[PDB]
Amino acid sequence: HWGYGKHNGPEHWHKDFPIAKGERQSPVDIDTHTAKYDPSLKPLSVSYDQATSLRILNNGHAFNVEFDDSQDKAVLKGGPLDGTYRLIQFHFHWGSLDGQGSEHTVDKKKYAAELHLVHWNTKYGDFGKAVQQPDGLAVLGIFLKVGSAKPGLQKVVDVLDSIKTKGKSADFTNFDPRGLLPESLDYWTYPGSLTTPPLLECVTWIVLKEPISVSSEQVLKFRKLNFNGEGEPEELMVDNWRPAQPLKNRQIKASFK
Ligand SMILES: Nc1ncnc2c1ncn2CC(=O)NCCc1ccc(S(N)(=O)=O)cc1
Ligand SMILES: [Zn+2]
Repeated sequence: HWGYGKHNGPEHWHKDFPIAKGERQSPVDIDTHTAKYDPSLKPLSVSYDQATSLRILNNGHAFNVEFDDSQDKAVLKGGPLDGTYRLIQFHFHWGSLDGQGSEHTVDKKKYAAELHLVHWNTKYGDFGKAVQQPDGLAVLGIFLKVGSAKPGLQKVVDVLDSIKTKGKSADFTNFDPRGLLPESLDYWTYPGSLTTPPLLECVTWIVLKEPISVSSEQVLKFRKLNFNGEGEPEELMVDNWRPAQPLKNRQIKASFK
């Protein structure tokens, strides 16, 4: 099965998922001088006040905080998007060292980790239909740098002990994802894909310019998670990121100058 090791990592994925070499793969490097300011872009509308978190799961590749997406409770609208996109889950990708871990890069700079808030287009009825559509998903990406602690992240950090290994889950209600956002909603946007198998080309990427800061202690606790299941040889869950892919026939647009 696919993973992030020497023998099953990103350089191998194309053999089972040929779209890995496709025309709109993610992540990409964001070249800040060649992204174009687009004044037609509308401001992002992040409406998370009625968010209903349910559960946190270690799925063997990252951990997901899952939300009730059976009504319009936590939605993303505006920006490049047409329609309403519902929040279904968020997760992170991170490194073994503070100098790496993000999937997107900015002028080839790597951040310590990257947060993905995953949303799907309600006109397609459910998430499984949406991933089959070129405008099915909107993923809001937020860079993490190491510095001061992020208070809104600590509730996540404190439950990781209970989901150390693949397949473990825990109740995770009443979490407010607004605590994970930076001050500014300035962003870059481009059409891309899921960054793990099945690598489907269904995502409008919205990557915020402003990183959030997290503490050394917070990211260290990410790195104590396990890729393996309970009773299997311990392999630390680190460096679960795909590197930058060719931009091909795409232009990255900026909401700001
Ligand atoms: N009908 C279908 N066919 C095939 N698979 C289906 C499916 N229904 C569900 N699934 C699983 C799937 O696709 N899950 C995608 C999970 C995911 C990966 C990466 C990101 S990320 N890193 O891009 O944010 C965000 C989300
Ligand atoms: Zn992701």
